[PDB]
Amino acid sequence: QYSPNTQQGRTSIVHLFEWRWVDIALECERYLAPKGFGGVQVSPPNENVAIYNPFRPWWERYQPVSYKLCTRSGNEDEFRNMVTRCNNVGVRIYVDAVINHMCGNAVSAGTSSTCGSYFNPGSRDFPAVPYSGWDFNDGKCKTGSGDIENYNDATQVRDCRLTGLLDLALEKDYVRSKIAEYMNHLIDIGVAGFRLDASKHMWPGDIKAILDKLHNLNSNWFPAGSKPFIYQEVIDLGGEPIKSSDYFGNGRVTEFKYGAKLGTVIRKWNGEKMSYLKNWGEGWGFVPSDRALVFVDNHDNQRGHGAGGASILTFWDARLYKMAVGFMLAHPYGFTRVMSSYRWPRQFQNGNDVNDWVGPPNNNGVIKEVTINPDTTCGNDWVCEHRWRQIRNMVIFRNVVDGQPFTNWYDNGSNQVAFGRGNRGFIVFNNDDWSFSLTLQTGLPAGTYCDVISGDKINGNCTGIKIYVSDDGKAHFSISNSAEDPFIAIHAESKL
Ligand SMILES: C[C@H]1O[C@H](O[C@H]2[C@H](O)[C@@H](O)[C@@H](O)O[C@@H]2CO)[C@H](O)[C@@H](O)[C@@H]1N[C@H]1C=C(CO)[C@@H](O[C@H]2O[C@H](CO)[C@@H](O[C@H]3O[C@H](CO)[C@@H](O)[C@H](O)[C@H]3O)[C@H](O)[C@H]2O)[C@H](O)[C@H]1O
Ligand SMILES: *[C@@H]1O[C@H](CO)[C@@H](O)[C@H](O)[C@H]1NC(C)=O
Ligand SMILES: [Ca+2]
Ligand SMILES: [Cl-]
Repeated sequence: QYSPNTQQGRTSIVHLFEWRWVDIALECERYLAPKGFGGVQVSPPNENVAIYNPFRPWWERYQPVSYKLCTRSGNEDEFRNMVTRCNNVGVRIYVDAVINHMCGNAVSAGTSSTCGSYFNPGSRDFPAVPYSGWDFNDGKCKTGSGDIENYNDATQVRDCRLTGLLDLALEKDYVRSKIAEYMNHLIDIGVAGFRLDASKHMWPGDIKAILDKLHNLNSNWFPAGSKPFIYQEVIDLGGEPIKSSDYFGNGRVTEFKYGAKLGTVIRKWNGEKMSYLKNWGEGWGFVPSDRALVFVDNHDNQRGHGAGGASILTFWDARLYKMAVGFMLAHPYGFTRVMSSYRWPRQFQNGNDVNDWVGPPNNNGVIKEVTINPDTTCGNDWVCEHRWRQIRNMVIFRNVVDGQPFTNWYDNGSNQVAFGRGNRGFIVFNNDDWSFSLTLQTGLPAGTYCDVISGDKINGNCTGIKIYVSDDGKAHFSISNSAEDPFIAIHAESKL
């Protein structure tokens, strides 16, 4: 469960948040595959409640009605077409599996779902699965509200309702089997792994029982004996009885301390400095690298949901965000996930965004197609951070230096740092309020290298900054604090 099952040489996955299947399918062929991306995390592919108040929020997708592959992203035929086309070009698909619960207990009964399936939350009736009252934790939860009231009680966190979401009785073989039937359908279609949504709200033993029922990956694309890649969403910032370590036996875990701390350092809050990043990783109290799924921001915290707070860096903070993402994919710690978002009318009032619910770009509820501009950026309000030169090039940087040790660290005691990855890559950062101009040891072979942040290597030439490395591995770096991107990165493949 710990291996990504990505094609050899590809080291990152991208979250194409709310993208339609047909859009992901062609993105796999026209961009992801040739640019060296390892895989894609897709939004929940199962039928969900259609919420009209507020109008079709992104979060309606986290309220299951059935396990039919029928959503605003497309139907089953379109899903399978996507998985097939992506796998054919070496790009894997990872499903966001919402298995801890069904929809909100307060949702009106009827057929207000993405595929017309009937459901009755009040009576716990979900005939499309089918689930009944005997399949929920109503009689198991011990809180007065029936919802999770205190995270200091590990039992209610698992047996009660997360914000009113009907909690599935995961100890029952029937329920474990229905979830496995769903996941096995996806595995046989060709999916490579899953993001286990709300894993903190499930007992590690129940998750394990479910995973024991899973099929080995489809033998038409994967080697025999391949296991689905499993990463569990467990928000562990340290002050609770539940630890992410409790889930290591099932697969990898999301390390939310990563983006939270990276944001604080980059923003220079509480007197933190980039120079402190010398021992970044386990030294900061993070989970072991081989059990970590890292990222700067996710679909939740980029908009005030989940955990991380105001420190979280997002596309809205473009300049600093690129540096954060840059540092992340240059550093050897964990398996990296890049975020790809859509723009929404963010409206702050008293410090909170009142439009944090806004769903993906749409026309009367129908998700807009992802259009590509001549400069390779996206239209229709899709941000496409994965297409930004600075991010895309760093995704490649990670592929190029994979396996190389962390070496040749430099710091000025403040916010100007640098380090290399073996003899295959080097990166320099300037986050201070003054210019950086110094000759550093890179560990790279002598020659002329193209800075992949300010430009690209094209037709035997660089379109941006050029770095000259001497026989002894030294090279001069000059970064003004006024630069568009205050960081430079060079690697074995950007060499002239
Ligand atoms: C959001 C975060 O809360 C905890 O995270 C806790 C954390 O564990 C704790 O330590 C501390 O930091 O507070 C955090 C926030 O409560 C969990 O532990 C963590 O697993 C979870 N994150 C995952 C799962 C949920 C549920 O499927 C999804 O919710 C997402 O979908 C839900 C269903 O539509 C949304 O509720 C929505 O529907 C409910 C129906 O009853 C309404 O009551 C609610 O007001 C409405 O917002 C929710 O706002 C949204 O974020 C989310 O997108 C996904 O990423
Ligand atoms: C490389 O760039 C220079 C200009 O900087 C140009 O003279 C040369 O023709 C370019 N080389 C190729 C192969 O295009
Ligand atoms: Ca639960
Ligand atoms: Cl996540």
